[PDB]
Amino acid sequence: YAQEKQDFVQHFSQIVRVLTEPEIGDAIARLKEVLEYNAIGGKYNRGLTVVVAFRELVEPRKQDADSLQRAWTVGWCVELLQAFFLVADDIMDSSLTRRGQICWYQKPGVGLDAINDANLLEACIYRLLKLYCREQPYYLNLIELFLQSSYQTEIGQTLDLLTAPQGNVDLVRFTEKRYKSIVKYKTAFYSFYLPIAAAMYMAGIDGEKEHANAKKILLEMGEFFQIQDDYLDLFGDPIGTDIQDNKCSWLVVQCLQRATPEQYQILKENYGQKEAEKVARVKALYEELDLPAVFLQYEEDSYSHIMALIEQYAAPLPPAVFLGLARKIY
Amino acid sequence: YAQEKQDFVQHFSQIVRVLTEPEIGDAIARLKEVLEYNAIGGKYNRGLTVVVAFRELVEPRKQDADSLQRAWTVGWCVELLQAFFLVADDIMDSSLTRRGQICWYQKPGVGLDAINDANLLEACIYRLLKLYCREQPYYLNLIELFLQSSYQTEIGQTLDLLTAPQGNVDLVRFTEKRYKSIVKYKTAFYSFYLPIAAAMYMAGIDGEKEHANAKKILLEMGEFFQIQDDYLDLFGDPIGTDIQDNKCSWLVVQCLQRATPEQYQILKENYGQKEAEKVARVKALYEELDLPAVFLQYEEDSYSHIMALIEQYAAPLPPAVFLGLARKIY
Ligand SMILES: CC(C)=CCC/C(C)=C/CC/C(C)=C/COP(=O)(O)OP(=O)(O)O
Ligand SMILES: CC(C)=CCC/C(C)=C/CC/C(C)=C/COP(=O)(O)OP(=O)(O)O
Repeated sequence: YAQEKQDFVQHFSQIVRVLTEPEIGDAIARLKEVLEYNAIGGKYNRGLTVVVAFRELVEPRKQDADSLQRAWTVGWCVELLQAFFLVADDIMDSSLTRRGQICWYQKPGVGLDAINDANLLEACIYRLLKLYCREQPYYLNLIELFLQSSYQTEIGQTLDLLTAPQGNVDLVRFTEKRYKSIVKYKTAFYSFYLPIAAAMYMAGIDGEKEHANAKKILLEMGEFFQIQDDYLDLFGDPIGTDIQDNKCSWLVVQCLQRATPEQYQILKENYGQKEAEKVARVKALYEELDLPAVFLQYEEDSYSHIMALIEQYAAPLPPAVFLGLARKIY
Repeated sequence: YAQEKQDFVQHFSQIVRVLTEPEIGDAIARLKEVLEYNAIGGKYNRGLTVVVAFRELVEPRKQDADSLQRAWTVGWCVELLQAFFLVADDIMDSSLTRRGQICWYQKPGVGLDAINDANLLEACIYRLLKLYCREQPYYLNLIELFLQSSYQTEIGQTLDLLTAPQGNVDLVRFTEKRYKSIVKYKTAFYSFYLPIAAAMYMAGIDGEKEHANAKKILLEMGEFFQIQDDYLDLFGDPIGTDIQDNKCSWLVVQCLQRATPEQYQILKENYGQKEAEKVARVKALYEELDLPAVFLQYEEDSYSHIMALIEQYAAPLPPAVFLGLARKIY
């Protein structure tokens, strides 16, 4: 999809144009700057998912120019939701950089003003829905989908913040039931359920049971995507900081299920600190418990399980919708 | 309305209950805390407006228990929107206190986490709309009304932030066309248009022309409410800090229209600073230009104008809807 990703991206100037059309001129200027700095520069996978899935779902003799345009406007709505989250998350986490660039809030002259910038980005989603989809039968379903996605993601954030407060290592918090809960709400619902559900709605597939079937496949994919993401944070080939941030990682979760009382202390003494040698130490405790090996077995079991879910729950959607995602994430 | 305000407030425990009903339990706990600390302790005028206006608008033989409950749930949605804004605004402004209590973000252990708390408060609006109004014909109109209110308010904030950046006195920015624009977007739309429009929708009054008529009265009221609020910041009987915050106040606007080149300097040298004697100095420049006298004339002219607007635009709504607001604000 390098092709499909250049076409989706090229549609961005038109989204910006339509959103940034007297004395509020200067505010609309600042909105343009917020959009440009923060909705561009990622890999665009969530929004492209909308477009690809829409094409695979719709009767080919219903894809006219205006349909296709709605599909990429909705893909862009997914990207705007992402941008809202990241901008706000980066403030909350005190991050320095995003997508290799200075975080928006770290720019001179922006600072905490970025909280309202982030709100504007969210508000843009509903402005585009109304401009392009208000007369469509699925309008209200998409508004409700984006609202619900936002809520789930926010709840997930809350849970994450309570579980892993920076500067307070408390490993009793990092249970597997907690980890899974974080991932489902903070990440899997918006990343995986949102984009395909949207495409579904747009294709006229509005039934509760179908949505639920697809959700079942898609939240399981999101679980694997994040677990993988956690693994690679520490063992991928590029550097990552989950351990120097007291994160509720799949790794520390696994480590904690397999530690003796002695190891549990090595972790209690070394998790969630800045010094390289003590982060060095946890990575070495991880390799001692054969965590990469546990990951590899997990990834195999996970992949068979997803194929089973696709076999039981894809119908009557084309399996290819779910297979394409599996192929990208695995 | 001390009576009506005790009944509206008593409905709060039920709103909290319905919103805070396994492993996300701890997040839902934190949501409860956010709701309790931040949606209570104000004067509740925006949400009560919903309820009062709904009663004055609806056929009396349509106010059954479930109607009334929707009306106060929507009044509470207005209060939640307010709470979202204030929480986020207080972070942005670096404020210490709100409604005489420590600002939420200033509590130990909260800090910037409050950005996600504020998002949750906003998200609560749409959860209550869906729980109580999803089967009503006005459901989508209310979702769109709250979304649009949010956008207008955010745009207003952006404009305010650009116009009055803390630590940068630039009086060339404080024009009357700019002041009016700030007030319309940041304050008047959500405070005055939102609550009556909502009540209108709920009463079955969905027509564009009627909404526009009412908007005309209501945005003019909001202009007077804020102008008054600016005046009283400095001359009310309690202390206020617009001048020590470089605010785009109605006062500095008026002062600037009436200053000679010499006075303009007194202002350029003394506006937007912390030292009591230099704030002392601006207040004295204001009293030299007879700004309280300009305010008094403004308040009289404004009041006649609002009565004229009510006479030309209230119909077919009961004038009493608009008169009640006028009586509270004047
Ligand atoms: C339906 C179909 C056949 C689609 C085509 C395949 C496709 C575009 C899959 C994308 C899947 C996705 C949302 C991955 C998130 O990864 P990311 O690495 O972008 O995550 P990050 O943003 O968190 O880095
Ligand atoms: C329709 C009708 C007949 C209603 C009854 C009258 C009524 C409740 C009017 C309230 C008007 C209002 C929203 C004032 C905001 O002032 P505030 O001082 O609460 O503003 P602040 O929150 O910014 O201090």
